[PDB]
Amino acid sequence: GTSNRDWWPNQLDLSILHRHSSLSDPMGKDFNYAQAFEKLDLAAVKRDLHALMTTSQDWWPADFGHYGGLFIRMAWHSAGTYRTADGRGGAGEGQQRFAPLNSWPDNANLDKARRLLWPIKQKYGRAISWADLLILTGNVALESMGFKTFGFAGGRADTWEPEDVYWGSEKIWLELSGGPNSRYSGDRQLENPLAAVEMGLIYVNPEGPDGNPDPVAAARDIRDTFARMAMNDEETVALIAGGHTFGKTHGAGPASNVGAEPEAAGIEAQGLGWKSAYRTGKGADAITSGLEVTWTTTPTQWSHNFFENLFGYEWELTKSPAGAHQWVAKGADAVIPDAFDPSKKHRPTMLTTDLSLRFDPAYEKISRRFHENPEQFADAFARAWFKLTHRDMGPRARYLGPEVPAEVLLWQDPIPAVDHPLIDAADAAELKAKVLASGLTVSQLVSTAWAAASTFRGSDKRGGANGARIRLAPQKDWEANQPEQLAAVLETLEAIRTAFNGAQRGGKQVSLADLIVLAGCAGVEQAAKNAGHAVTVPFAPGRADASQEQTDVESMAVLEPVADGFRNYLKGKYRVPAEVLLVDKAQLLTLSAPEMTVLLGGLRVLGANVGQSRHGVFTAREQALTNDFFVNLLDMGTEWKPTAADADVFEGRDRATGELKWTGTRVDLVFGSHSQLRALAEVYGSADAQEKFVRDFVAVWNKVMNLDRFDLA
Amino acid sequence: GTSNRDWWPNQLDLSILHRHSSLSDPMGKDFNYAQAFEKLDLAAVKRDLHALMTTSQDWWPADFGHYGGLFIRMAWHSAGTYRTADGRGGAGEGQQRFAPLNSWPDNANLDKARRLLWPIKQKYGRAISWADLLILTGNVALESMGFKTFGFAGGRADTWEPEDVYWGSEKIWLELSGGPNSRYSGDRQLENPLAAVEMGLIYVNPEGPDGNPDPVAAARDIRDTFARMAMNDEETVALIAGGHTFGKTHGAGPASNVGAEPEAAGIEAQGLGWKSAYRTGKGADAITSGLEVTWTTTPTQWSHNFFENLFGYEWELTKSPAGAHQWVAKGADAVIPDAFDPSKKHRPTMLTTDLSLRFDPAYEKISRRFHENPEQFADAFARAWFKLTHRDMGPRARYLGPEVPAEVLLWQDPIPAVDHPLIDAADAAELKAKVLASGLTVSQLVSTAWAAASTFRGSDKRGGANGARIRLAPQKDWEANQPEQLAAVLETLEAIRTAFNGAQRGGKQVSLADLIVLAGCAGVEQAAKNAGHAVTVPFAPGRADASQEQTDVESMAVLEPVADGFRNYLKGKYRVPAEVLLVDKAQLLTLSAPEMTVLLGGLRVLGANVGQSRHGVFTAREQALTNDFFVNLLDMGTEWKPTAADADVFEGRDRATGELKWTGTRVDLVFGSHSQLRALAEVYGSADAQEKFVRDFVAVWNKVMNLDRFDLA
Ligand code: HEM
Ligand code: HEM
Ligand SMILES: [Cl-]
Ligand SMILES: [Cl-]
Ligand code: NA
Ligand code: NA
Repeated sequence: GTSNRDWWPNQLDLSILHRHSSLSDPMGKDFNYAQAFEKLDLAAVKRDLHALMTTSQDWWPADFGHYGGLFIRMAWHSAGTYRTADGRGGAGEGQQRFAPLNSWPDNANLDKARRLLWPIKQKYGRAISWADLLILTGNVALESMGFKTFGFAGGRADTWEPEDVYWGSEKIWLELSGGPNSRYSGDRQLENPLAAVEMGLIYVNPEGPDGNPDPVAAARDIRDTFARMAMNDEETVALIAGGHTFGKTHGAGPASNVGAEPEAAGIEAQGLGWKSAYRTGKGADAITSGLEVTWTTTPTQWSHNFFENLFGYEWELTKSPAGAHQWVAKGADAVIPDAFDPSKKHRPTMLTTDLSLRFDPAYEKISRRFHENPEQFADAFARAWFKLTHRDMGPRARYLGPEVPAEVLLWQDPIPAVDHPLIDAADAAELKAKVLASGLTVSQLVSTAWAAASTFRGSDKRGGANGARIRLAPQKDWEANQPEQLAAVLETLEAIRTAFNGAQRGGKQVSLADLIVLAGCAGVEQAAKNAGHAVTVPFAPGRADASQEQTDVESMAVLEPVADGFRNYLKGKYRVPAEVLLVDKAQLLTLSAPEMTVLLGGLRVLGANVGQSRHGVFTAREQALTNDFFVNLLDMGTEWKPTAADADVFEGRDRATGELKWTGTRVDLVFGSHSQLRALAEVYGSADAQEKFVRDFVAVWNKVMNLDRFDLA
Repeated sequence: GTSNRDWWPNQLDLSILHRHSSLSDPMGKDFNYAQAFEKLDLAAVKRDLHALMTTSQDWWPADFGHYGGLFIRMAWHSAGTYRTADGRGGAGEGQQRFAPLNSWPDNANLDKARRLLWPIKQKYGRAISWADLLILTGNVALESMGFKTFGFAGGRADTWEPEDVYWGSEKIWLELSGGPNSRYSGDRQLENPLAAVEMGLIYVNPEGPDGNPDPVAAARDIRDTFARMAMNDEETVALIAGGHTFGKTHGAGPASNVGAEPEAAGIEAQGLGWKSAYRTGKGADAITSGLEVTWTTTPTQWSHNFFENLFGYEWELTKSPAGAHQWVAKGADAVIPDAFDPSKKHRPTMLTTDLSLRFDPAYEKISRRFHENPEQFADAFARAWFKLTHRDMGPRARYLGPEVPAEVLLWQDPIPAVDHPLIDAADAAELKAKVLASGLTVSQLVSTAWAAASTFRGSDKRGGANGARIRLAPQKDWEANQPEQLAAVLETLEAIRTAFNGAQRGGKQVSLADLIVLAGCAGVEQAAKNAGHAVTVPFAPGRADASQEQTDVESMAVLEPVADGFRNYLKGKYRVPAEVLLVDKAQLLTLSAPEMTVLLGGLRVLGANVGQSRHGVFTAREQALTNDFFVNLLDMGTEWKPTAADADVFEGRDRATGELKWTGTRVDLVFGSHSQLRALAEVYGSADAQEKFVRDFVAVWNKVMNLDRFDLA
């Protein structure tokens, strides 16, 4: 079937905005996973998981009699797709069980691990999501083997279709760098938003960079990819050495014996893949990565033997049975157990990337400290494991169940508890009135609240207006946020806040986070009044103010909007057209195409644009809430041409006279060009639409204001 | 950006089942277009449309001062994509305004026509859909030019994204036959379900078949394509000669002057395309098809001049200014007006396909009759125009407004009015009890009601259980319907109906159509009781019984299921895998993926399979309504292998013993293979799911039973 994507491969793709519809969801409209989980007997699940670790199935027999290593690998890969640059990937949606992740080469034989979990999934049904179960299983594996974890939170609801993620442009699995779709340029600079060195890997190549087995150069790739997954040097060392305390790799024979990945396998495979023709195809004969390394003398028990071996031996380069580069301690005795034959023992082996921990100078210092102080190693690993597996779960308010750690961690962007009565409706009306009486304009109000609320991204549920981090470094100095205008608004709102709070009885006070939002609501209400319409914008108090000391400035950098079509803002020049970056931002904001369309056209006429640019301001009543953007954008009396100065700026002129009416960017004019977006613009630009426009604008404005309010979930 | 389709181009595509979600729809959940239209002042709209016809806009100046030709073409293109094989295409969704139809080469410059209608669309907003407006505008054009139409019905709700239709496999627009993706094979046999001779055409090539200007061989293509669009010879001659009474073609210069189609055009084109560098690029200089023909002496007025010219001259082959083959009248005077210069006149011209109407023997007889009896021509053209533009609208119950023709037409598959009191709840309970007492089995009951209801297709809203057409030719004889078993069920139900009806007072009676569905409900109820569950299946009376004379047997043939996965039925061998045909049927039934999943797994255990096949009957309690299909399908204790005899049949054996447990087809096993369908199967196969399965099964069963119930809409 030839499709639209075939005829018009560069048209904008809206389908990413209508994924996750109620149509694809098997659960009822009212199903609430947190309610279900909260009644799960979690202790019972963990007991069944503990029994499972040592109950070998003949179709994928357990190494050493214990599946714990396999399950730790499964849970680390579930979490290990995460990229800080956009928040996408991670364990939070259980996406390892969908394409393409289920079939990535680095996820080979994790289809077996997931299948081992079906009996338990089936037993507990909807009360434990696959997403939660993958992580819980890795915790239970660690615990069964003697390792004390830092805790566990439930609350990852299942999803029902693949997410749309840019994983790279390569068309070949595992393509080495330098090809026609290379993700590298310059001096080994990996393109944003990617966080892996090759298509279909989690982070790095275990043999070394593009297969070159140099521990020192491998360490460069480790550091860069782990940083792109939000982990620093100490977390990276602790995670790699911790994970490789357990289990083993699989490379018993040549990789050519391994068949089709799950998405390519025959229907009789029933969702499994990588069927191998090497001997029995499993167990002693397993082939997964092609490497054949067992790190420690007790692969089913927590120990400090990884570092004992790494530092205690001198290493030499060798080849696995599948021909991959790996390292062996030739002076060692045969002290490592065989996974299936109690009469065999093996010498210590390591991957190139394990030796990175010793031969990179900065990693060596850390590894040495963990070697000498294994209690420090255990604590670091427990903390990093928790971070790894929860990094995309959002605010602590989403965390469910009896094992949530009480310690509040800086990475969580924590929000202080609220310990005082909240403003009520009358108080909100009084504050709206004071804000409007202060002289702050509709534009200032709308822009400030937008700036605060629109850092949210649903990919990892970071950002949003809770915390009032807009007043802190680095958000207060972001170019998009108009730092000097922003400072003047915040000073005025802070004086209003101080006056109101000082006049109260009995502990009632308003947060600046809440007042910034409410003030935005007042601006929207005044804009509707300017247009002749009385509306009330809904407002939910309860946000709290975070301190600068509770705010990791470097972690906050990835939230900076460098492209924000809702404010007609582009920080620099990008390869990707601005309209594509608008849809990407809409997706992060969890907006449908209709919601994107209404929100943009209202923001334009409210004066939300950065720098007060006239681009897309297609109204002669700026700061009134009307459908003017749509009516003027769709007026065929106006003809549009790119300017000589800038091909991405357009002049709209009267078709009969030539007089200049408007200017616009690609983001403005896409609404008049794309056949689906123009059909939406039409609805809002019709003569019957004034009420609908205002209603829908208020609804989406309020949705954006509440994106991080999991305390009301 | 590499996607799943790139890695796994053959994996089954479910996205077609989640199109048209509430996410992509700008209107509220509760918007009811029928109610909006019913309040529209249709007469006011028609007045504005009449004024438009001669209000020429300088960006696309009106030929002869009158847009009527352009608009008739527009409306006939809107309706002209329709295929009887699947009911897809047609005017009923307003898909002309979306990709790919907006950019088909045969729809060149209809972007201009649609833009001329924006001011009227805008004025009346949601109360007139684009879909309705395109057809209305064609009617008004006819009326403005002196032709009285047969009528008009509103009610075509707008859609908000492209439909997924198979339009062919060619990768080149207008590719001639015999290429790598040829839609032809054999003795010019066009592949089902296609109804056009080339990719991007409505029906045929106006120069002739593959560009060869032979009117006789063009006639063969016209007859075949028009038959695939539900039109016979008389309707075809009436439509072509009727349409070509008006207007003109556009080919003033070489086609290389025309640039990008709308989906490929720059953003500044604002939704238009085909911009031409030939002289002014419009009006007297327009280029659309490349042909330059004006048919009649009065192109803006209804006349009998088409047939006067066709028969009154001999025709000579010639070339347009763009190089296309066309015909000119030998020896004629310059009697045809120029569209823009009152001092110029031109000789009569014709397309190859117009000369088909004279040189094909069967068409010549009809054309001669219309030539001698122009009142017969006018009435046939009115009737065919109405059919053309309403053929995909469904039952008469959907038709809205004050211009709906009262005459009931055979093509509408008409249902007689109900003129008597309906059965009530007590009576329904009495009939269900009589059905269960008769000895009919759960399997017979469920199979019969499935067979009757599952002929519905949402593409053209034909089919369904209303009418009791299952008892008439040809449905009673369809292989899928198990004609001999069907006849024994219908005999028993007809005896029950006669006895019930005979015992009533006061005119109350039950139709056989209702009893077939009620009886299916009884079977589902009994199945639930067999499983130990108390269930009540909803039932809405009011279907009536159609007669054989109200049932066009040839038109009914395209509704025959040759593949019905829900009955594990495949009539023969097809190129397309059975699972792909299952998703196609689910799409015609308007089902989501979850609904398709639950319905199939219930049907399997209820005994709905054709021929009582054991394929997919994964239960030891056949005719009990349980989730057994899912629990047994997902049992990893069972291993699946294709049989030696047939690669599309599989054996499921106990993995440890080798004993045979089950057999299944691809339709059955795709639910344990495809990663999205497997995730749905898992929900229904969990230990907490028996009640959800029953409740979701009853809901989808009832949905299918009511698909054609537009009298309750
Ligand atoms: C530089 C980072 C990493 C590299 C290149 C890497 C590479 C690999 C490879 C190639 C295997 C063998 C796959 C097989 O053949 O079965 C694997 C196994 C494993 N990895 Fe990693 N790893 C990395 C980091 C991690 C981390 C962060 C963890 C967990 C905290 C993890 C835990 C494990 C475990 C437990 C296994 C054993 C699997 C089994 O027993 O079946 N690794 N690693
Ligand atoms: C064999 C079937 C048909 C063929 C091959 C065909 C071919 C064409 C072509 C090539 C044009 C010229 C496009 C352009 O250059 O502007 C056209 C114009 C037109 N056709 Fe057809 N036609 C067919 C049937 C129909 C039917 C069924 C109708 C309506 C009932 C129709 C009504 C018109 C009208 C009104 C125009 C004039 C457009 C204008 O004035 O701008 N034709 N036809
Ligand atoms: Cl994701
Ligand atoms: Cl369609
Ligand atoms: Na994420
Ligand atoms: Na259709």
